[PDB]
Amino acid sequence: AQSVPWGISRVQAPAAHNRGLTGSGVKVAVLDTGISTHPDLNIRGGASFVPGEPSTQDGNGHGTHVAGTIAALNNSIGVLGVAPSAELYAVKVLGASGSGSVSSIAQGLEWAGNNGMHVANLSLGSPSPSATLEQAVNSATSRGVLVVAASGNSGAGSISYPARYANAMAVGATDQNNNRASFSQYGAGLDIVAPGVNVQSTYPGSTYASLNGTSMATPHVAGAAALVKQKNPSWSNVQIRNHLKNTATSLGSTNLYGSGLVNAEAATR
Ligand SMILES: [Ca+2]
Ligand code: NA
Repeated sequence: AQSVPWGISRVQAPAAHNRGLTGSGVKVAVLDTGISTHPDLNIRGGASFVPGEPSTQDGNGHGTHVAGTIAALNNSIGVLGVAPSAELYAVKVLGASGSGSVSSIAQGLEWAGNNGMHVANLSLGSPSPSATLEQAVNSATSRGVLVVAASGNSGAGSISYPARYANAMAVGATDQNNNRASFSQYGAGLDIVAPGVNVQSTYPGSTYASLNGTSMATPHVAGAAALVKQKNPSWSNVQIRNHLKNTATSLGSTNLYGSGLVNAEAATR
């Protein structure tokens, strides 16, 4: 039996699927700890930029979980992604510890741009500015990638990097009451929010796990971007980003929420 995680329903992804919008033909790079093969995922390709970690398999779990929020297959098992037909690419930029380097993240962004990705999901952050990260985000954006990044889990009123940079779409986390999760970073640069508390998704070992974080919110938005791109194949990164914001459900102050809760149904009307 397939379960629909609450956040997938909350972003109204099933309604989009009922329109026939699934993310088919849309290339989504997951810049993370890898993606492990799983009965509820299809992985089309990828690359590793972690020294000494040559494979794209996930030695952590984080990247596999993020990937399932984007694209868990629509079937009789497991969970269900926002964009269950998206073409997933495992871009390993974080090691098994859950951390990476600017170098590695930047290389993954460069790979996404050079491989024609439509969306790059960055469920990751660094506390300090990094001109190398800024330039890699700008380069990927120039090449046509929509970069979507987590705001961070410190609870502070400023957001992590690279989310803080203008060309990364910054995603914070909400809870089941549609309030900002306590940990969700906010402030200048926040674009949008999505479910990030008690998010069930795929995990290595052909299993499932529930996690909290802005890392879990981010892939809901990446998946919604894929639905919009399937409907509107001519649209740029910027057009997609703006449409997601314009069709979000306002939750209050933009300082706390950006444009509010992403809404895949509204975004694909
Ligand atoms: Ca499934
Ligand atoms: Na940003």
